[PDB]
Amino acid sequence: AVVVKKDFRIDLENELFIRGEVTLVEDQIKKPVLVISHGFRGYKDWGFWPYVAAWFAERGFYVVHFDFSRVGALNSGADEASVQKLSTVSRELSDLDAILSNLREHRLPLAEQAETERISLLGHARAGGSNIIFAAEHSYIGSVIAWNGGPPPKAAAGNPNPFINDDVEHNKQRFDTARLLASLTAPVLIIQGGKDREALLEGQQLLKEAAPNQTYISIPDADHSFGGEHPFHHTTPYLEEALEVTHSFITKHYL
Repeated sequence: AVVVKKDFRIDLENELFIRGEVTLVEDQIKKPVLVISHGFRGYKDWGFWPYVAAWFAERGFYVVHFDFSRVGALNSGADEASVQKLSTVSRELSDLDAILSNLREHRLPLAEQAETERISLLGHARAGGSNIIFAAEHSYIGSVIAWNGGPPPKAAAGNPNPFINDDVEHNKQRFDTARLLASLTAPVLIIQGGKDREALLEGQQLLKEAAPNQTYISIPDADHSFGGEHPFHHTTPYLEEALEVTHSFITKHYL
């Protein structure tokens, strides 16, 4: 019944780093892994993430959630250009490869309790898209769930961030989650709340039309955070729905 939380830090090139936590209920058996990715404006202690990590730990998962390295750079006093360059989708994918590599090499806390043959991803908002990319590109990711994201990462037209513009420009095919979802044979679930941006709803419709093989769940009255914005004093019906549906999807491998 006791949820334990273990901090870790992965040191990257230069002075970049990822701070994260392993969350689990200890016992004798190896537990399926859920790796969680926060959205563009998020961080591992934001909003619903502490609750969500503990929620999956109470249901028998070895949970990893973490600050993308742009977060650590910002908290370290990096200048605007530095944080901007670290804010690309390519950088998210690199950060994820570091997280997954440390996990799969059994370097994270309490590694003997992780079943790395059963790894799933959960990504929010823009990390919904990056997680689909990562899942499609790595055979060892067994399923992926996107919350209020999933459509291809966009540069708007010309973003305030020129590094994001160059990234999108040079990865048009690589980041095309419509193609990726259509050919990915592993189960993908996208959950979208109906009170989100109109452009995102249109993108989700296009994605569903491109990959009718995957699984799509609408929560019509839910907003971009399922109501779980900061600080998290209590859960909401929308977040509880998203969690139960996601849990059912991971464990059943289908709905």
